[PDB]
Amino acid sequence: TPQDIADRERIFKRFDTNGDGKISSSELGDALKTLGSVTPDEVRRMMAEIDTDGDGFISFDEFTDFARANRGLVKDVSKIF
Amino acid sequence: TPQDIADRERIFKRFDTNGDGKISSSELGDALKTLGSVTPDEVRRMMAEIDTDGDGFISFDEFTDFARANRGLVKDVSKIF
Ligand SMILES: [Ca+2]
Ligand SMILES: [Ca+2]
Ligand SMILES: [Ca+2]
Ligand SMILES: [Ca+2]
Repeated sequence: TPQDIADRERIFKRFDTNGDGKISSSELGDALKTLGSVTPDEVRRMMAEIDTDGDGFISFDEFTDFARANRGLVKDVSKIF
Repeated sequence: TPQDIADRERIFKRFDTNGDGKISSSELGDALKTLGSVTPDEVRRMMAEIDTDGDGFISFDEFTDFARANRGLVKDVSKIF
């Protein structure tokens, strides 16, 4: 969980572009937006994190395993986006 | 419950643009790329989910509450950011 802190502290600091310790609406929107330009290497890295078996596809079971671990995925992503 | 699956399946099927029942690396990238056009309303609704106290900002505490519950998203996102 020191890794849990590090990654969390890391993402927060990157979203909080003005460094005032909090994320504004504009900051959140700016962060989300930088994915319209998600790099090829970055996509490959995320793919490897969810495609557990490394067969080159995310199966429904692999997606479910991810979703069960991140319940604030589907509720938020499914509904909003 | 039937709605919980119905929801998960709805996101999975939205990502699976060629309909082969699996999500490929290019499909994952396309899904991530839709965040480049996130709308003001969508941002507001994600703020509503994470900004619990309604002050219009996401505190590090508020972010932490979200991240504890979505550890995998956060690990993974943390490499793009
Ligand atoms: Ca800020
Ligand atoms: Ca797989
Ligand atoms: Ca597919
Ligand atoms: Ca707040």
